[PDB]
Amino acid sequence: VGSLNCIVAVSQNMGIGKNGDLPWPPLRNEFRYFSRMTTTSSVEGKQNLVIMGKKTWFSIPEKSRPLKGRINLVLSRELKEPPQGAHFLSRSLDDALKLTEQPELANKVDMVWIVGGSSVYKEAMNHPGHLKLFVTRIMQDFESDTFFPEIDLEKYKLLPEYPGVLSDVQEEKGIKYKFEVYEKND
Ligand SMILES: NC(=O)C1=CN([C@@H]2O[C@H](COP(=O)(O)OP(=O)(O)OC[C@H]3O[C@@H](n4cnc5c(N)ncnc54)[C@@H](OP(=O)(O)O)[C@@H]3O)[C@@H](O)[C@H]2O)C=CC1
Ligand SMILES: COc1ccc(OCCCCC(=O)O)cc1Cc1cnc(N)nc1N
Repeated sequence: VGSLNCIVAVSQNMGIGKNGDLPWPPLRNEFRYFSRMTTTSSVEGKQNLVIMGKKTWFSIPEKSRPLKGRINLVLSRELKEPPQGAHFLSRSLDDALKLTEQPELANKVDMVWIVGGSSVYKEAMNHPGHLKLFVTRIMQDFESDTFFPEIDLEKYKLLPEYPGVLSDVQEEKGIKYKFEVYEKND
C-alpha cells in the first residue's frame, strides 16, 4: 500500500462544512482538482482508497456516490454494513489502515486519501508516521459549523512546489483560493 494523505478545502476561519454541505458555493475546478488528486494512481493495476466518516459519505450527492474509480471505505461504529454504494466499513481509522494490508486489499490499493470529516482528519494528523496534507485555502471567511483541525507547523512542512499542483491564486465565482501541500514524518 502506498502513501497516506488528507485532502480538504478550508476557509480562512478554518471552516469545512455547514449543515452537511460546504460553506461556499460550488467551485467546479476546485472539485476537479479533488477528483484528479484522489483518483490518480502511480501504480499499474491499482486504485486509490478513500476513507471518510459516515456524515461525509452522506454529504456527497447520491449521484456522485461512490467516488468513481476509487475504493470507498466508510468509518462508523453504528452501521452494521457499508452504506448502499459504499465498498467497505471500518470501526476505527486503525482498523481501516490495517484492512488495506489484508489479502483482499494489499495488492489492490495504491494511495490512501482521508477525505473527512473533522475527527478523522484530527486522528490521522496526530498519528506518528509519514503523512501529507493537500489543503485548498479558500481565502474568505465563511459561516461554518464544522472545522479543520489545527495544523501544527512545527511538524507539517509547507512544500515550496509539488508536481501537478498549481502555485498561483485561483478564482471561481468571485472566490479566491490557492492550493498547498504539507508533509510530516515523525
Ligand atoms: N470542505 C472540505 O474539504 C470537506 C468538507 N466536509 C464537510 O464537513 C462535514 C464534515 O462532517 P463531520 O461532521 O466532521 O463528520 P464525519 O464525516 O467525520 O462523520 C462523523 C461520523 O462518522 C463516523 N466516524 C467518524 N470518525 C470515526 C471513527 N474514527 N471511527 C468510526 N466512526 C467514525 C460517525 O460515527 P457513528 O456512525 O459511529 O456515530 C460519526 O458520528 C460534512 O458534512 C461535509 O460536508 C467533509 C470533508 C471535506
Ligand atoms: C469528501 O469530500 C468531498 C467529496 C466529494 C467532493 O466532490 C468532488 C466531485 C464529485 C466526486 C468525484 O467524482 O470525485 C468534494 C469533497 C470536498 C473537498 C473539496 N475539495 C478538496 N480539496 N477536498 C475536499 N475534501
